[PDB]
Amino acid sequence: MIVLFVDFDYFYAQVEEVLNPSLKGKPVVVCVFSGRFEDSGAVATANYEARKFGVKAGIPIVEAKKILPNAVYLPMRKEVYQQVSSRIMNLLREYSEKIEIASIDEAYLDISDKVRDYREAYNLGLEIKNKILEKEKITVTVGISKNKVFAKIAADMAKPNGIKVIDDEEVKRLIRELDIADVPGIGNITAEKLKKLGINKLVDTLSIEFDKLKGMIGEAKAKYLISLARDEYNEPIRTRVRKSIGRIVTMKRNSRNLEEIKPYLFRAIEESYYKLDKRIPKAIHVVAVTEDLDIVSRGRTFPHGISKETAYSESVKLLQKILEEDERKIRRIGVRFSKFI
DNA sequence: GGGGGAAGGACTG
DNA sequence: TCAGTAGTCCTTCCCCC
Ligand SMILES: Nc1ccn([C@H]2CC[C@@H](COP(=O)(O)OP(=O)(O)OP(=O)(O)O)O2)c(=O)n1
Ligand SMILES: [Ca+2]
Repeated sequence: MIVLFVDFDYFYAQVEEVLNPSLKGKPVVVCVFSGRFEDSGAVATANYEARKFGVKAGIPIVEAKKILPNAVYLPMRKEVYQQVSSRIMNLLREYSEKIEIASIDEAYLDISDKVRDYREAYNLGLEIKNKILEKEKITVTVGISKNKVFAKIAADMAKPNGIKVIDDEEVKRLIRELDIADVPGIGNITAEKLKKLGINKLVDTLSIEFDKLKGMIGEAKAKYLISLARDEYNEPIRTRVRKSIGRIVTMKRNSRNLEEIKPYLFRAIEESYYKLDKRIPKAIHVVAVTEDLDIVSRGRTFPHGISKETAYSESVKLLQKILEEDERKIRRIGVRFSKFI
């Protein structure tokens, strides 16, 4: 099994670079401005010129501005990046019938039936980087290995504008050396739960009784790491089917006044319905992020498709429910729709 | 025991 | 006033068989 993983480099910012060439070379910081105060908000993606100085996704806009005060700060333009992404994904479709779009900038290709070895597999990923570059002027990084996970890990090592193959040999090496925290799907939370169990490398999962692990991080993540450690991971490339579509927003100020929150909720509904396009959801979920950044939610599943009007009146009921059951003020409010007809 | 949902959680990053 | 968005998978808890 030969998996070829494609990951677009600092995508949001790179697109801005393509639509405005005079930006390349200089630090570009694509941000999400909340409007709670000057430059309130967060960095969503920065290019390499910026990242080399510590300005990257997640940090506060105001912090970025302290480090790189003369960088070009741009507001997020999601729809624009989504259309560019659609065209590039279509380019990838032309190299394999088995494709798995994982996000707006990541796709796995099962080229097991397209190449004989990693040499051909390397040349194909070479052809792809040149195809995308030719038509969209977007650089991407290619990862190649025996399974999706290691294909991705490869791409993370080669970034940016890179390409790398991790053969059966290197896989065994990584299983022993690789900091398990660098394994896709393992965040800070799960990593710490591991150090405390004396597991810092994929291999270390083979030296501890299953239940001890399956009891610390859960059965799924257990069977996941173990399978990777034993070099038995082989999840197939599955054609992605969007299962949910939503929208969440930050309010100018925290609140718990149903009438002050409503405008933000309805806006989220309108945007969600525009993005549902033809898809009829049967389940709605209202999601609130409280003042202390905790996450709270209430949803409902109807035995029929949810019209916009039902969305409006039902979301209000779900928001009221949250307010009654939780006394904290809300900071972000949004809605997610799922279970499509 | 485990299905099915809801809600929470984690990671996507 | 440092803390954005989007989507998936998983777990927990409960109902229920
Ligand atoms: N706190 C974070 C961390 C990451 N991301 C998103 C946007 C950038 C991306 C980084 O993940 P990679 O797959 O490594 O991509 P990249 O080439 O490093 O960056 P980009 O996604 O911008 O191309 O994920 C985010 O929104 N918020
Ligand atoms: Ca990327």
